[PDB]
Amino acid sequence: TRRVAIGTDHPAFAIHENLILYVKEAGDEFVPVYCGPKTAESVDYPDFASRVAEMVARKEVEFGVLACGSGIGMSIAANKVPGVRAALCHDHYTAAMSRIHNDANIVCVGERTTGVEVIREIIITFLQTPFSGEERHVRRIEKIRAIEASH
Amino acid sequence: RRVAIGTDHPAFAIHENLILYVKEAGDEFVPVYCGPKTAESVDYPDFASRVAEMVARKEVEFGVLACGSGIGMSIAANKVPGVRAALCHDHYTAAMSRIHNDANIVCVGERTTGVEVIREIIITFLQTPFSGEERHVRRIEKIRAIEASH
Amino acid sequence: TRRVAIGTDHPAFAIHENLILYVKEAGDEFVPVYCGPKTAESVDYPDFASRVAEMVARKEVEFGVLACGSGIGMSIAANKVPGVRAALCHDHYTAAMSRIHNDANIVCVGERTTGVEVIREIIITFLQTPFSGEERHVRRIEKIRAIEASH
Amino acid sequence: RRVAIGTDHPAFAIHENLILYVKEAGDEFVPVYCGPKTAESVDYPDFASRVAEMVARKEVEFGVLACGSGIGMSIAANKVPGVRAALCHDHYTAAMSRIHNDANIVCVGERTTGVEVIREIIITFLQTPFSGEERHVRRIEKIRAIEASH
Repeated sequence: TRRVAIGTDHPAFAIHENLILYVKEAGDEFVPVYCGPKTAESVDYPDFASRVAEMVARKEVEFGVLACGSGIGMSIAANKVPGVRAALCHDHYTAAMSRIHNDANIVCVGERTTGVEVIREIIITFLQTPFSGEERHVRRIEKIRAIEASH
Repeated sequence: RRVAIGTDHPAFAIHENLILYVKEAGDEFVPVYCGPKTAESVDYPDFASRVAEMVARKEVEFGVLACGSGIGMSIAANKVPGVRAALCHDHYTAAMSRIHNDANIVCVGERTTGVEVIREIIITFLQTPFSGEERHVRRIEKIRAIEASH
Repeated sequence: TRRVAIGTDHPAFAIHENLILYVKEAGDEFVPVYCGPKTAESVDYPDFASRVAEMVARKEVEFGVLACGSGIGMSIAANKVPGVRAALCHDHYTAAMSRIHNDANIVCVGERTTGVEVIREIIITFLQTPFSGEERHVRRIEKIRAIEASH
Repeated sequence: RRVAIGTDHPAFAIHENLILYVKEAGDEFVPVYCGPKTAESVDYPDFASRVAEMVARKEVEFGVLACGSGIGMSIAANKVPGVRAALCHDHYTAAMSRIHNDANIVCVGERTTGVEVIREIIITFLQTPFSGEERHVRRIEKIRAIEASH
């Protein structure tokens, strides 16, 4: 099976149950591992982005799902972890392309920007869409790794 | 207020659009074009890296990056310490990336988002100031600490 | 002041309070007139679209706000009423342009597609943005009226 | 399965794109182009009306309409009895317009939505069938009753 770590900030916690469900809906082979806040209390998105991102980078899980108001902060923070390719997605097309082109391992969504049924579609599309494997994409992904190494 | 612009090959089609949209944001905004000179095939991480390093070094205040979806641009740019690159798809995301995240690079998808919405995104990104709020400052500092820890 | 009638279907009823608030946020001159379901009970979107659309067409109110899952059914149903120009909006740009170009009098939104903070921005933008008045737009709007008259 | 296509002048730029995207949906899908023959200025309601009447008459099964935002297209087309025109901005809206509303016309914004998302919208619209569900049938009939009452 394929483990999928999930994290949110405080307001996106409203939909953490949704996110668990949508991971499961992508197929029986996907196992949600919830790592978000246990409560509605105030938190800082970078702490939860880091947590999920580290799990992905250390390969404890295959994929990450991160949600906050816009998804923007989650995508910035998560990408700061070497080995992470986190994609802010807003529709089916970006969800699919992040996998096909970028072999993205983390999907980020905005709970105050994107309606829940579109978030559902984003998560399912992201999990089900395979990486293309094509020459140019592999080269570009390796160049991103090169950038990490240079810092 | 200098603004470095980069694209890949497909998005090169709108590089003159992006230069124009930066100027439309105000007389003080100065575009510095760093993308491909031709329509020939290039790799997005190279141009992401060029723009991102300029922002990180403090050579320009802002960056603008375009490719098909904007996704690879935002991933590659964020690998540079000091960069906070925001993939925006509308006015709301453009504004909030500045207000919440003090984003210094805006990424757009030329194949996903129409040019008139791209225009709105770039103008909003440049014109909208960072809120300076306590919580945002703290969280931005936490991102910097994630960079440092790696 | 400027009266703004509001209608939803059953699931979008979850945010009817939001919609009332956002109308008020556009300015003190905008008065929300709630005409949606009073309860979470099952309803048919055309009945509520019609209700708000008729109010706009008879000029009892200046503007309408309609919400359902996607906003699509509301825009179809509302446009069936002569005198109504109902715009399905998904962002700030479409909200502004519907006013500038089409002098739209009803804004439709999808509660399951568009996040609430973007719905907020759509409603404020739609109410605050004036119709341009330009020659070509007036001609085109009159042509839409011509289409109504021919049926 | 015939599909009538109309645009205004700016969206005329992608009229060959739309023809191609209709064909990509399947061999059975036949585009019938009814938009402007040149880039010269026209009024969107005229082309909306042409396509919409064809759908209403049962001359074609589906219509595709493009302009800057798609908004005027969806308003004008819906003025024709029997038309259910859906302004779509993504895969989800394209699919749901068919599943819930049995939409017969798809409207897109050439200045708001990128061409690759437009491609996805048109293919999804044509390939996705109406659910036939009881509630949807009833609500669609209620729309027809609103037409009749006017």
